[PDB]
Formats: sequence, C-alpha cells, structure tokens
Amino acid sequence: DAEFRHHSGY
Amino acid sequence: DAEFRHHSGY
Ligand SMILES: [Zn+2]
Ligand SMILES: [Zn+2]
Repeated sequence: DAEFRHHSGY
Repeated sequence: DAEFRHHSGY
C-alpha cells in the first residue's frame, strides 16, 4: 500500500 | 510513519 492507504482519516 | 516504516525487509 501507499502513504494514503496506511494513513486513514475522515 | 513512512513507506520504509510501514513496510519491512530489504
Ligand atoms: Zn506503503
Ligand atoms: Zn506513512
């Protein structure tokens, strides 16, 4: 995965 | 964390 996948936030 | 931190190995 990538940074966007590893990092989550809504 | 970064790609290097998220992932492991060579
Ligand atoms: Zn990654
Ligand atoms: Zn990251």
